[PDB]
Amino acid sequence: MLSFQYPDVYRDETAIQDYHGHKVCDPYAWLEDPDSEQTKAFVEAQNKITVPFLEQCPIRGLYKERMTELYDYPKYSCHFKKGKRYFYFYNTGLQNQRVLYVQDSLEGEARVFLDPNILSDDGTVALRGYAFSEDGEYFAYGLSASGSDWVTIKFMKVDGAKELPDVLERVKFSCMAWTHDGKGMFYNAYPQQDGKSDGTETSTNLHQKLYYHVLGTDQSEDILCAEFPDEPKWMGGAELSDDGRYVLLSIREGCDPVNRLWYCDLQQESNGITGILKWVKLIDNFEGEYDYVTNEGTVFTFKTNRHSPNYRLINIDFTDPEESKWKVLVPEHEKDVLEWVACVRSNFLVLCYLHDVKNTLQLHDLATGALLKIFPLEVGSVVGYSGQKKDTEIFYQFTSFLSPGIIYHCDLTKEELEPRVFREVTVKGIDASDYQTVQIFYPSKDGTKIPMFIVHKKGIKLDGSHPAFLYGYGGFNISITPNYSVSRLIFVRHMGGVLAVANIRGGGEYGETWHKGGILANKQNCFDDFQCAAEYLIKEGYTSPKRLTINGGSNGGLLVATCANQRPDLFGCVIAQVGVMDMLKFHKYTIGHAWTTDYGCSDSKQHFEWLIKYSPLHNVKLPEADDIQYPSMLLLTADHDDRVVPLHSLKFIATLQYIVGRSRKQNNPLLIHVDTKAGHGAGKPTAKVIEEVSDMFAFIARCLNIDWIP
Repeated sequence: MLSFQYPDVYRDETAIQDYHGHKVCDPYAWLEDPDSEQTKAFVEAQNKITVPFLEQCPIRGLYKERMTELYDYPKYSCHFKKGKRYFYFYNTGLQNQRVLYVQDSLEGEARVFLDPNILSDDGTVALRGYAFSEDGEYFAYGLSASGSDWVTIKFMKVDGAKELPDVLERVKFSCMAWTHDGKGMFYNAYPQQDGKSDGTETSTNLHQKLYYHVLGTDQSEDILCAEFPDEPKWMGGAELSDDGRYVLLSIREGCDPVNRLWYCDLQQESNGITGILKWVKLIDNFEGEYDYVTNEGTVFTFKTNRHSPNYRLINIDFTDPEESKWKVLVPEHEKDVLEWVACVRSNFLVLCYLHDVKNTLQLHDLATGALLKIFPLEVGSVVGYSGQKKDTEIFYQFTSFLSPGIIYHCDLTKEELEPRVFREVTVKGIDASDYQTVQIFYPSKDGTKIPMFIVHKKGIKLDGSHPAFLYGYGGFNISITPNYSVSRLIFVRHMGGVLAVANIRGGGEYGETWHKGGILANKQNCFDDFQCAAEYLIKEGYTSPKRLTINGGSNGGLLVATCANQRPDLFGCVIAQVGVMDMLKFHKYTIGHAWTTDYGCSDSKQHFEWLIKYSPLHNVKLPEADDIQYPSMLLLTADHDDRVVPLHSLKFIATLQYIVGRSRKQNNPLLIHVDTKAGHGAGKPTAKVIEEVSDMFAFIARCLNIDWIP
């Protein structure tokens, strides 16, 4: 099978660093420089072997054609009202970017408001964040190029869709919040830095500040409103209260669901916004999360996890703010996680729960917290919502594994509430009734029961003969809930596969206790959980090791890479997308410092001892048994992934090819593809998405010798 040779890659045998008495050699440290001729030649030599391997077998073109056909369906966001007009996003099917539309009423003719597709030939300029003024008459929007996290904020007048001159640079991980006087907007920016700020650099991002931009001025005139010179990792995001009176400042340090909460009563400013605001430090620690829902005068409703790992709603009165005085408006549930809450039509709350990894949606009274109405849903996820305090209706979008989904609408001015289908699209080519979704709970090594969804053709025999695609993440309080993927459904229908999603620890599926079960000293639980999911699928006869593919992205790329090292015997194929692989150095680059809340940091001897045991870059080892080799492995990254700098995948593939690829017993390929004009994944154009999934499934098909089923 292997008709290519791995490139020669220089080993710097002098690169040796002491970590608390433990010496670590890093012979590919030079790949950390994205700008060197050496690194560019490495990337070119790797792509030169990967691309012909992926493109060689006809299955790729079959898969690409089917993906192009089946993914060509209309894609809508929820409608949302801003001032006098309605807006919604829409893609006719295959446009690189979805387009923002406007209409003057629900029954009115829609017109294009902002079309990002005309901003680049290849769809690589994308919207990243936006904010309407309170009256709906002005619009701020972020644009990102080539998939970078960096944003340029631009502005329009809504009436006539008129471009304005205002442009804000150095924006990253930013809030966007207009004062209700319409004068200007809060946002975040980073200080000037040496070298590039285009998404190809690795430079750490520190000293983010909060600024206020007055509409009609140059950015150089913007007011500095908050900064944390002694705390370089703090990030302060602003929002206005619904009544416009207060700026709420949520300060984060790292990725845990906690924040400080400070507020500024704008009426108490001496002469408007002219400098550092008179912040009142209501919650001045990082012990809990406080997510603003609404206020009524000085009584502020927050979603919190303070001594409530499944989350709850509390009211804090700014005039009596001691914790013993807080009122518990909606108490914590014993198992169900309160995922998010919105206030709509003055005195309603919309609460979205996660119950065994499925969403539910409820309407409650603001004054008492009492349940008023259940909005019924099929098994799946709520992935979109609209309805703010001054609005009198809600829209919400539902999706699941087998349906592209449904947008529902409810007029909350009616005495008897009746949610109704507003938009529904069906994909012809996939008959949902041919398939089933099951949820099972399997025991991990320590006995903990882990949820797993399995999607497969009805009536299959559990004889171990089916290819399987097992997905996980496991970190950052992220819950992996049902979602519609045509790409995975083509694997089911046209490659005879079984899909599985394991809700391993580290996620948010059972609240903060689930999250803490997969972090820090307990990160190995994630890997144990995922290996046990694979063992379940095999024992129960869905698949066999030689037919099993595992996949994950980002923290999920770490998951599958560590699993390949720890249990190479368990997997046929591993696809790691944009993965963090050097666990000793991840904190040095871009925003990597923020991830230490889940992983720890190698500057601590205690944390080093955890990290070294699972870091993918540091645990590449030939399997001891003669009959065991590494699975086929594909790493996917891109040259503007400034979220997870691509050096992670470059150093890891060099290591895999040297330690494992040189061994005579290794016949499964170990490959990387580095894309151009792309980043971590947000904003990726349709054309690139299609190529990426065609690559993934071609790699699976070729490595496992799976026939296409027309």
